Amino acid sequence: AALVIDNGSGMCKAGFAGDDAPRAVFPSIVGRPRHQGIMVGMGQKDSYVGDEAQSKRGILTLRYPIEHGIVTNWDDMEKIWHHTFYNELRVAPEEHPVLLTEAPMNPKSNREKMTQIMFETFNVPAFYVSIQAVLSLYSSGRTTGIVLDSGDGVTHVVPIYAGFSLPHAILRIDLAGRDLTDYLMKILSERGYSFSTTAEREIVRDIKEKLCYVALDFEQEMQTAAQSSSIEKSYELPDGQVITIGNERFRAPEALFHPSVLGLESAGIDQTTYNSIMKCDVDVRKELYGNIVMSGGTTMFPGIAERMQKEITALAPSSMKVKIIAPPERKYSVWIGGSILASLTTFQQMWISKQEYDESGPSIV
Amino acid sequence: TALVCDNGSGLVKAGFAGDDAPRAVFPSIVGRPRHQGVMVGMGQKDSYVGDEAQSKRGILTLKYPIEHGIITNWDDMEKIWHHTFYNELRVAPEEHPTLLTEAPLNPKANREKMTQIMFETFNVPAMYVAIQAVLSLYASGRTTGIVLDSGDGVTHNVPIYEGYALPHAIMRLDLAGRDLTDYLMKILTERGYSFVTTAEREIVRDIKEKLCYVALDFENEMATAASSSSLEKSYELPDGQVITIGNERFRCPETLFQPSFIGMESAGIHETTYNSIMKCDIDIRKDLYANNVMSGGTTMYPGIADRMQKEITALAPSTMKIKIIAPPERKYSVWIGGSILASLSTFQQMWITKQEYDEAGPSIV
Amino acid sequence: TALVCDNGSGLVKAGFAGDDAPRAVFPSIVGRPRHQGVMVGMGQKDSYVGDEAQSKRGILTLKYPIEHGIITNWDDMEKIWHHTFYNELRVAPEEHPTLLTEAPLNPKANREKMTQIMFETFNVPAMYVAIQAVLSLYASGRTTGIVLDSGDGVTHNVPIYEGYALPHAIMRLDLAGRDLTDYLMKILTERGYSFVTTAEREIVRDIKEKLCYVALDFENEMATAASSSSLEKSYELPDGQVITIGNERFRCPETLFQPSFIGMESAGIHETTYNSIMKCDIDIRKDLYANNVMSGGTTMYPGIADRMQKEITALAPSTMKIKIIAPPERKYSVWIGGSILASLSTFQQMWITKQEYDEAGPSIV
Repeated sequence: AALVIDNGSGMCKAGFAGDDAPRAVFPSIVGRPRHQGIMVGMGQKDSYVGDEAQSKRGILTLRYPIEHGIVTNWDDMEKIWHHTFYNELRVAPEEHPVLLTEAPMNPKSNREKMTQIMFETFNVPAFYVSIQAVLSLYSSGRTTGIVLDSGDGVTHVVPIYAGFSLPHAILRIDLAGRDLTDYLMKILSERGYSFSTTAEREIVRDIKEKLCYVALDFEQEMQTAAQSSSIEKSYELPDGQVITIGNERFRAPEALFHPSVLGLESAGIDQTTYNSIMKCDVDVRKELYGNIVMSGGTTMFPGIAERMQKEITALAPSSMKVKIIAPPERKYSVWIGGSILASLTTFQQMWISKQEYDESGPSIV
Repeated sequence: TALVCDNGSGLVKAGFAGDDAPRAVFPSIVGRPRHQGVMVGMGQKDSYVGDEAQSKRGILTLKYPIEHGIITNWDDMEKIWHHTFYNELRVAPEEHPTLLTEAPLNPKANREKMTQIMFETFNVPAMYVAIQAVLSLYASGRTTGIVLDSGDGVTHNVPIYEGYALPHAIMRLDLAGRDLTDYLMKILTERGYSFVTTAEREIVRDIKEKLCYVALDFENEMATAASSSSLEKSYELPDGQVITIGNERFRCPETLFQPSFIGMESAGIHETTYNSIMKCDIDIRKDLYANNVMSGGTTMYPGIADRMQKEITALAPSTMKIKIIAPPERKYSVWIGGSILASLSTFQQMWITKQEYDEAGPSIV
Repeated sequence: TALVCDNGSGLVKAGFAGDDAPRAVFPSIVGRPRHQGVMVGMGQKDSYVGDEAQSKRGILTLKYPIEHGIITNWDDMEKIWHHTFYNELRVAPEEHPTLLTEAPLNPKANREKMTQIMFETFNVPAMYVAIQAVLSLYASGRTTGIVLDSGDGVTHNVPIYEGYALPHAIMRLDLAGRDLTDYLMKILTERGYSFVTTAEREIVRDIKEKLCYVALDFENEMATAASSSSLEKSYELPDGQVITIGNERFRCPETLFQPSFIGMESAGIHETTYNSIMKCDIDIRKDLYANNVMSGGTTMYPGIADRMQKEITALAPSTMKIKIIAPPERKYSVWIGGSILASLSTFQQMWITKQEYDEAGPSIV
């Protein structure tokens, strides 16, 4: 069996081929102690990763090596893998073929460098890197389909026509699920809401998942949040404070459709789907319109598929078959696409061998 | 004409849109009697607000209804809002548009409850609630910049473009006036003294205003404390005890920069500025740095602005062009910003009418 | 081999490491005769420490070196420790490594002066000072949680994250087993008594230990007082005068919730936990709420466990798991926590020896 470790910018999932559920899902945080000391519990080890590092903030300085699905620190990315193998899955890298992923339009060298570390420090018998949207599409059982990830890290639209990405429309918005939790962490303050420590900011992340939704029409909604507490839903903060959450419930996800409320004059996810589709050839366009598959964590918000269905209908011809497909598992599809791909018998000759690595080297991909 | 009323955690400032400088300026206290005794020529009185709360404190227990930026208790807020019109300002609410202030970037219900009680209990013909740090930018007479509004409860770094915050960088830290006095209280007990009543905690709170200062460099200041008595500043503690305060006098107000000093897991104010700005869009940052503005209570310390220039420039890349402004009037800046804006002809349309309450209801804004 | 010695404001607890219960328990009092008082049977004597000074207190000038956890006088402190070694433990300090305790807020200089004295006069091979309540969490066998260290002379709340206490949450209350011993003395004087001669000024301390309880439902228990049933419980005095103490019995530990009984405007124990867990970080709150441990001389009174259970569940709202843990040992846990830590197989690398001490000087500890 052969592993899959999808390098989320904030959420890394590991496991094998064949498993339906991702085996090792954790906060993709490298933690190092603020004063490394002689003993156990006292901050002893030069790096932690996951839920351990997460509670241990109080002793650590936390890092996210992966920014916008582009691994901006390798000396930390490595040591995540060294925990992901030995501490999560509790296995030795040199035994299992590994499948690991990439954010679309990855600068080749950065791929080649993942390719380097995997076979060199990690000595894994085989490897293959894989595009995030394209695996999530495989977890719908499709070849064809324009896909739009919105994860923790970065938001990415790809014209996947028949199992191939068409680069020229692979659009990115760098406002995402992190900057959405942030979008909430802005707008709760003059009800005295306290989100400012990483603990508090965690709590605002939870509220984003649980209560925040995409209104079907923003302005109409607002006036219902004015007229009635219909929107207004209470929540007990971990200390015990019965708070109530209202407009922010629909205002927080809406940065995906209006990047402007964050402060980025970028096209909304809808506008960006459309603009990716037109940037493809006329016949590619038809299926893309009918097979828009949502992926990632930030595509979870109640409202989002029905809303995308509304707006892309306004944006396309009246007689154009707009059709959204969203996985209930979309925070994990990118991993599922790994596990499926590694288990695909057909694909056993498609892995990067240790042989090719040592005859031909990192550049071959 | 209109009234503007800055509700602090600790000081509540109010007056008529039109003047330069506020009329009602009182502590945000609601006291309550500790024994059935008759006041000299009064009814026993159920509670005491502001000033008579302050003087009769001994036979009392004093609650402040605003903690850390949050209005927490809502009855005790009414008693404050009452004590403005019908006690301090000598006015009847229905005569006046009123304006109040709030903690950078709002949702709804706490403002609903503010808006509600205004139009119903008091019957003010109009209300507007406007942002506390953003109103200090209005007092500073510009658009863009980063504010540090730190009163009793809650500090705020607020970066601003156009009239509004670039809010994703508005770090709170609830490290501010109150816990700064708690430090002075401890470091004088440490010094060999004691304090018991809250009146005595006022006398501590007070030595903080008169004797506590911010060095440009802590390490050299600890050195000059260790060299000469020069820093020791005595003061007659009301009873008698002309007490000496030396290295403490900086070792308390330092706490913004070092929470380590009280023993809290926060990084210092100096750094939080850099991180908020790093969290923001990258070139407009230049304007933000160029207008770092300060406001509130705990910002009054002798030396804090020039030190923010030592500190923030060592954090930021050297060519950053940082400029800290901190109004000499700074306790009242949110109100100066308020009076003028409330009195502004192009803004007269933005006020919330009585009418919009009776039709649309509390969540107007 | 090693020794542990714990310095209360009333009692010193010494012994060896790895013993369950203290080998030397002696009162922190140093008495000088007020005459050249020839004890017919001994020669002239200089200072009496503890038990001899306590049996002969009449002829003396008694004084306590450790006032409210802090050391105010080092002369008396030193002769106490020579006494701890050569007389009480009967040891030669240069072969037997020593461990000591300190107040939760103890100054650097204080810690260093006890490290100066331990090496430079006594010549111990290795010495440790630890931090009082934090060691009671080590007697409770955990790294994180909040400890209510309430003694003969000092009440404290200490939240420790993974070894590090966070002092902003570390509350302190100079009203404890002493303020309460004398508070028993007075409430009996008009119960109808005159604790006149010297053993009565001490049997009032004894009746405190023997009969006191922190009654749960204190209010209806006031009606139980008024309904005078067989809560009335006589005791024989050092003579035969049966004193019946029934109501004040509980109506004295009651002062730990309401300092108004003695004339302090300060908050009670329970609140001071809530405020601590409050001034602390928000994700950590949960641990603290779930690991709230009492230790020390005031905590011995029954029902105090039940009491903090229901008190903080009323104060802190309702998604939370609360757990107050009161050990059967608790009046020595600060020592038990030193002893077992000292003997730990991983602790030898915290035994700060003379080698480190001479080269680095006092600032090594």
